[PDB]
Amino acid sequence: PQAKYRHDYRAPDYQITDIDLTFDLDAQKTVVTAVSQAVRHGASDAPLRLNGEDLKLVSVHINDEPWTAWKEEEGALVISNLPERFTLKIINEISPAANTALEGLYQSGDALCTQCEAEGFRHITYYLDRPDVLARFTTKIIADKIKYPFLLSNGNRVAQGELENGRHWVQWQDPFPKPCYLFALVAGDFDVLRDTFTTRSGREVALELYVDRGNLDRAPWAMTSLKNSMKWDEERFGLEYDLDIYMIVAVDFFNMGAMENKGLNIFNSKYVLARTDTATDKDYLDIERVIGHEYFHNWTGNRVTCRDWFQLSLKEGLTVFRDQEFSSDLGSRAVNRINNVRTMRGLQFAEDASPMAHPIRPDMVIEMNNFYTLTVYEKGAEVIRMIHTLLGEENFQKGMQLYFERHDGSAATCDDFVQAMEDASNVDLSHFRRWYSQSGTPIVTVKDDYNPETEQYTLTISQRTPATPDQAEKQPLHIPFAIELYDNEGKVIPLQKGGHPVNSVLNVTQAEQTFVFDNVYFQPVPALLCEFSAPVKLEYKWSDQQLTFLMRHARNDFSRWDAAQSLLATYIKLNVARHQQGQPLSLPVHVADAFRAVLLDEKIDPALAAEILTLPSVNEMAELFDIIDPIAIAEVREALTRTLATELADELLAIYNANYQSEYRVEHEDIAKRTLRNACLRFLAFGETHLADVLVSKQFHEANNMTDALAALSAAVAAQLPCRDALMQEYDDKWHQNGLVMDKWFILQATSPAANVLETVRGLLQHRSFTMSNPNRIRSLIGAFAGSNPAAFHAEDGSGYLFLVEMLTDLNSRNPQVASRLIEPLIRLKRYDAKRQEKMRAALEQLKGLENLSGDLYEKITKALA
Ligand SMILES: CC(C)C[C@H](N)C(=O)O
Ligand code: NA
Ligand code: NA
Ligand code: NA
Ligand code: NA
Ligand code: NA
Ligand code: NA
Ligand code: NA
Ligand code: NA
Ligand code: NA
Ligand code: NA
Ligand code: NA
Ligand SMILES: [Zn+2]
Repeated sequence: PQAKYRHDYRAPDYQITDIDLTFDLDAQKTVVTAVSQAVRHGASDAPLRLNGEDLKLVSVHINDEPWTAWKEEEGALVISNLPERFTLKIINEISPAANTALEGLYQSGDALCTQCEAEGFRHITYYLDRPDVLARFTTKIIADKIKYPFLLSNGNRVAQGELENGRHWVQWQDPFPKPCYLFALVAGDFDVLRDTFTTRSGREVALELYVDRGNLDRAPWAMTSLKNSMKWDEERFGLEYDLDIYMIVAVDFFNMGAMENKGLNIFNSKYVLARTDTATDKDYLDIERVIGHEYFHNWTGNRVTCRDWFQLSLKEGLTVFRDQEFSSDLGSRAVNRINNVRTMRGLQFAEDASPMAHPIRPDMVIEMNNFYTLTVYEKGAEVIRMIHTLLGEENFQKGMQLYFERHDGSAATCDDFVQAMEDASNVDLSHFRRWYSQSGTPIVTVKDDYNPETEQYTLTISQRTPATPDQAEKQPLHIPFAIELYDNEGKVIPLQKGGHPVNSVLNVTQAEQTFVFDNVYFQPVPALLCEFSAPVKLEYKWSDQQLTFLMRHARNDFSRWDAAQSLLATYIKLNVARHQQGQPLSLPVHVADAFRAVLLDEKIDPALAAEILTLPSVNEMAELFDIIDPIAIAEVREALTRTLATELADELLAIYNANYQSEYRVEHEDIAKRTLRNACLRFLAFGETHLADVLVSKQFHEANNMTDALAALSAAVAAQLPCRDALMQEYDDKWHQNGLVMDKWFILQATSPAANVLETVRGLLQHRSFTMSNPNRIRSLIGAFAGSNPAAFHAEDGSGYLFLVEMLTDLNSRNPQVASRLIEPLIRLKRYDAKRQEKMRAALEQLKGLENLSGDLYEKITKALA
């Protein structure tokens, strides 16, 4: 399979302006009739090249003439000798029931639904399946009325009828031209929650959430979140919904999270269905963010779309930024920022050091479904947030306004967005653009000097990005480097130079530069890279007491968290080295005292406290190291938890009890208390066994909501408490019928520290709630094992690698997109020791030799083995 390259982009030889689709729907055999109005832009001798995958072509007509001048080739229908303007008619057949890959038109339980992004429409009919071809769609759906009483596509209903033999039909029209990735069709029998939103200017919008029969009890929060998203986009961005109906359909079988199809979003049910006994606080907040995300795409993605798939971050980075801002404005901004930082440093940094490393605007792609990445999404959003930091809110919004004014109704590029920001604000972003074309994480090194004679403080800041496997050449970036300087009482020292204020966002644009500050009356403690102002590794030689000082005094909640992370990082590293030498955990008394102070500080927001008291994950720990020892990291994490549980026992219990709440509410103050209480519970679980067992068992049994029940269950598993097996069985007996709820349980099994975890996981492949046919189940059992239990995955006998090989051998054929997500832990082999590396390479070579290796896997495997 051949790579495609960004620099090869060329405007299409033909456009399609309007397409009329008819589907004669049936799960075994669906007949598609597609009538397109086309226009030639290129040379008169250029053929029309249509994409198509696994279609059975029935006929081809041009202006109602059966056509002879065409050929099928691999992935294509090539049509020659055309007029300049014509009507193309294609008839073809497809088979939804055979579609295990869940790309194109497929079955989800008894429903039929589509997934077209990135290149799935070509699995439905022969088309210009490229996002710079925007057309007006009309869609007629004909189906069995009993089996498919709801027939939905984008837009509004324009026609409806009933036929003989139990069939009926509905035709839809969407007035906005769209690329075909935004096409959707759904057919099935649903319960429908109906509501309304009235936009600021008075447009009335019918809101319709479609869920499987019997799930209406789990729909209101998603509907509430949709209305919250619509109000927020109006208040913050000045954007209103542009159509008359907003449909969301929740489907159980879905490879990703959710999809912004215009007026007809299709969601993984995981990001729709919640009630207090089935869903945790984190599930509620994920629903809210994903509902918001897809909604936000209506402007950033749909009204302005992507010229080509290399521009994916134009919509994904921007829309992630918007979802984060939405979450942050409605909820705790500090907690949102902390968690987005944890993702960046712990999961995205690892990708940017991997064989799959790419810039946020990639240059080369084999399979575009492989580039729906942490880099494109999360690092993309950090790049947008850097623009926001450089411009300020008002200028950023002027940029958004200029972007839409220029590009509304068109497919645009990352560069067009940057230019809009630059033009609206008059901030020069020429150098800044390199963030789009350069991969890897910059390392920023800071040294300081305080001169008491002149009362000047000097920061010497250097940057470099290490070469990555994709790019041998790197240059300095325009790094917005936010600082704050604290005096000995914890007060901010005004930044100034030569008698004028200096902006606290430093423009670090060179390999090395110095910044000098005047009137610095006390040696400062710096807060550096404030609110993670650029997506960089910071190297500054902090003393422990500078960090604990920041934990007590820093003005932004984020900086207090971050200082705690820097303090812990030193001792994590220490103790991994010690583990390798067979020595037990060592931690200074003063480090423990810093965490005790957080627990007893009444002035700290409990949301902030909870996050300081949540240890970095094993993924975040791994990025502290050049070579990862995943067993040492897992055992050090557990030992640190046990040490703090012992040293802080009485305080932990006291805070645990003080944050008890009898009423459950999905409200941010309540969520914050509960997060703190359950952070305390995690340590208490790892304390003296009898007390731990009683506390955990009681919380599980008395919980009035899934957040509390799961936090108890998860603690019983992590600490291997006596009550564990009984609680796990109780959960299974109560919830086995509910796949979303069982996913939590599969995660706990897959991430268990028990010595026989792999044997248990393999056994769970036959569990009543597990199926290889369902991406959520795969993720929750297999994916959690490979990706979230790196200790067991990287077991020295190589058993974790062999297990993943077997699963991937199945999934390569069944569902290559899911396969490719699951292979990611194996392609990190160069971060591990020689003996692991050998075993991981042997596993990759086995997969490389699969019959019918998917392009999705081929791309990753060949990068990994290079
Ligand atoms: C591949 C698609 C399901 C991704 C979707 N456009 C998103 O917003 O994440
Ligand atoms: Na198939
Ligand atoms: Na067009
Ligand atoms: Na009707
Ligand atoms: Na298109
Ligand atoms: Na907020
Ligand atoms: Na492809
Ligand atoms: Na410029
Ligand atoms: Na110094
Ligand atoms: Na220093
Ligand atoms: Na350091
Ligand atoms: Na099963
Ligand atoms: Zn998106």
